[PDB]
Amino acid sequence: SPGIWQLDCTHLEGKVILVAVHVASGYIEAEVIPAETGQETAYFLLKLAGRWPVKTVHTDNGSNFTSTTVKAACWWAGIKQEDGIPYNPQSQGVIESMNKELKKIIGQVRDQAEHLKTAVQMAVFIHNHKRKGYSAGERIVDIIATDIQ
Amino acid sequence: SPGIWQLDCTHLEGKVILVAVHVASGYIEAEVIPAETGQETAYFLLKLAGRWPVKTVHTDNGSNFTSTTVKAACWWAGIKQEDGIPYNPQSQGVIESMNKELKKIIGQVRDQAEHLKTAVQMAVFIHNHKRKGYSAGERIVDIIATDIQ
Ligand SMILES: NCCCCCC(=O)N[C@H]1Cc2ccccc2[C@H]1Cc1ccc2c(c1C(=O)O)OC[C@@H](CCC(=O)O)O2
Ligand SMILES: NCCCCCC(=O)N[C@H]1Cc2ccccc2[C@H]1Cc1ccc2c(c1C(=O)O)OC[C@@H](CCC(=O)O)O2
Repeated sequence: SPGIWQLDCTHLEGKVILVAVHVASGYIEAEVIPAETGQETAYFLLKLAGRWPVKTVHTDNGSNFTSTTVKAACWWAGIKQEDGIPYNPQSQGVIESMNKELKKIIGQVRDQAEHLKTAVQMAVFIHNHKRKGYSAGERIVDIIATDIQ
Repeated sequence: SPGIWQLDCTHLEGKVILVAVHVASGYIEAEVIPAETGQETAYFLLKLAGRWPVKTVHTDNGSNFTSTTVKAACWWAGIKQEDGIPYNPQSQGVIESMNKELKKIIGQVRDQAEHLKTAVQMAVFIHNHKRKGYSAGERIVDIIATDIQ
């Protein structure tokens, strides 16, 4: 499970925020895109997998699961593409809660940034640094280090 | 040491590739930008620091060192902005060598991607995964995990 990530797409201000959540730690990366297309999702996953050891991705929907561009990116980067069906129903509620939390943080910083993309990265920062007693950034690094060793 | 990163800006195909190198591991993140401005550099550093524990940045030039936008980003994210002066003369050559390596990798994948930004992210992937023996991705996770404990 050190290699398992979940895709999550949420909306704000008429734009799309694409999130990848590292399931075991809660650590995230995110970007604003105009629209969630296979092309956008493929490029985002390429970025993600060059930065962390992404073994499995639970895709956020069936259009991205089906996407030949998304499949090509996953093949390229050595990612196993899986569906994101919450056979465990606590998974959907946990995502919903992170979307609400992220949008809350975005509102708290929104004033400090001219552009939504900036506020979203501020939100990624605050989320990954938040101590809950460790932070998500601390958990992911410890999970993967344990796994390497 | 686990917190120190170096900025590096190189050029290809009439575009700019902005790189952040984690000094102790050689691990990188990179983006293509039309032009290196304070605004682009600020946004890049914000993203970086939300994803890894960035304590110190050796800026790549004096325009970014001076940039009020870059200083505002560094203040926001808790980054100490330093000059990138190679008091150790082996800095210039190690950076020059990675720029050469990255451009070589970009050439090897260039045909698999319609867009330069895609080839650059493929290059980040290959660079961070390359076993040299450990990879850069493995070293950075071990360095920071050791530091947390
Ligand atoms: N020269 C022949 C190319 C044949 C392409 C056919 C094909 O499936 N290639 C894949 C191989 C491959 C390998 C890894 C990742 C992606 C890809 C795919 C390519 C691709 C996907 C998304 C992109 C791309 C490009 C690109 O093509 O660079 O570009 C910018 C980026 C911006 C986000 C946005 O703007 O949506 O999204
Ligand atoms: N009402 C708020 C006024 C704030 C302006 C004054 C000011 O210094 N703010 C900083 C506070 C702060 C805090 C953290 C990071 C950046 C910033 C700065 C803002 C900023 C910088 C670069 C950007 C931005 C914006 C933005 O303003 O969002 O936008 C998108 C991004 C795209 C890359 C490109 O396109 O170059 O680059």
